[PDB]
Amino acid sequence: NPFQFYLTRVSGVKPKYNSGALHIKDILSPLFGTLVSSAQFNYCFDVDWLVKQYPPEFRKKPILLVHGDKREAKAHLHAQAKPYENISLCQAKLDIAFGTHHTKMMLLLYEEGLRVVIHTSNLIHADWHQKTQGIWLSPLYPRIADGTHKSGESPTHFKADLISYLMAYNAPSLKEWIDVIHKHDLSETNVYLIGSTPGRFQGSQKDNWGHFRLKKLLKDHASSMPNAESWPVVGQFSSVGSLGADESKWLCSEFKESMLTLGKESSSVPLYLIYPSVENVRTSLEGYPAGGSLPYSIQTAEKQNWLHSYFHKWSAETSGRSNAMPHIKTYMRPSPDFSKIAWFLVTSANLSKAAWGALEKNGTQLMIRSYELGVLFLPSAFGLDSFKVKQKFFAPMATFPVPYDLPPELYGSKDRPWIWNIPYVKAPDTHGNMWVP
Ligand SMILES: O=C(O)c1cnc2ccccc2c1O
Repeated sequence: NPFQFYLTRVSGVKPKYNSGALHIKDILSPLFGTLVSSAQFNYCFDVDWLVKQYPPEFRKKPILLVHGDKREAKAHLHAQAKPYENISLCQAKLDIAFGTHHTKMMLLLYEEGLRVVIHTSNLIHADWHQKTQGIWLSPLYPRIADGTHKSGESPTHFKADLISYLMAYNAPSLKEWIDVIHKHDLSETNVYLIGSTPGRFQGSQKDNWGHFRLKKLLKDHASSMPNAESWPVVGQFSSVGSLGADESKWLCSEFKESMLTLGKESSSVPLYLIYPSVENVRTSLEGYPAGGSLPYSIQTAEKQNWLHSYFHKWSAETSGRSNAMPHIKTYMRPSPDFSKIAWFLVTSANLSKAAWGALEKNGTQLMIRSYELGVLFLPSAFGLDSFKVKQKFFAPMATFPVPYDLPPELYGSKDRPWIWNIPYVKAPDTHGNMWVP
């Protein structure tokens, strides 16, 4: 297949639903390359667990942990890594209030070349055990011969765009990784990078990040079709930020507007949001503890009950993962009958202004609080007008593997969105327990 989009292995489904999946031990295996060093960008780390996922022969190679922790959290992470002399840390600057470093990425430097992995899992046991998570695997990028002058650039501009993302950190340990990338040929890359970095962007920088970056790519590299207003937008996420008192404040004004862009020309488009219900979480493989990774607070939720009429249940029979709660985040544009899609995005970005950006200063400035990263699949980058949706995720190799069921199913009248900081004591979970925060 040309897409190299994978799900993580799930303990407890039948072998047929893990055949095409990847565990972290598979990604770091010597079959993927002879490791010289690596960088792990993430949010949450269990360093003891992480080192055990590298092959024994590679466990002393240098590792850089890129994180956003401060003060006592930062002290804790340093204490976790100190036992391992080969581990260095890079604290991503977070100069805007309430920002987070959410990007999940591996840079893997080999004897044989370089690989980039952009994914959705934290580096802790539970994120790779029974959740639905997404992975994009780059090709093996060869080194450019010393003395040769070539760009090593792809038609999607991936090499320059990844360097730009890393340069935004202004960090010495990542300048070294920038120099590594400069030395490699990334021309085979067929995805576009979509990142978020913290800051306030105007003018020439407005289109660099967040939902304006998505808008720009859709304007430049996708085509509008007749009856485009009938092609829905689907967003699928594991948490929700404060979006405002009604849909006109951000969700349907600037976010949806970016997401419905197609082509260069100048809304009734249906918007489906997929987010686990309480019943989804209760009957999941993990039980209520899955809700520890779906951090929608009651304080936020009670100010935006209007939003929940957009919510659709998690259902993933296509990949055997209806009971594996989602920590993947995806956004896509299906056709009215859900048989095709105009594009697909897998990312760390949840449904929040912090991640995607919010316009300020009379519409002239895009303010982002967080680091996020994802990759965008556009048919034009594969010589196509659209992607056909693969009917079974693990079953004409140009069909795109959507990991959950279409069409999405609306919440029933008795369903409620999972809200993590209130109790659920009406019915027990798959392990026999209630939820008492
Ligand atoms: O992976 C992330 O981006 C993330 C960030 N904050 C989180 C906060 C609470 C529970 C899970 C979280 C999470 O899974």
